[PDB]
Amino acid sequence: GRPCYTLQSCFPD
Repeated sequence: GRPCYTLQSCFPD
């Protein structure tokens, strides 16, 4: 649902 941006390239949720 919400944007997930991290160092390991988080997935969307």
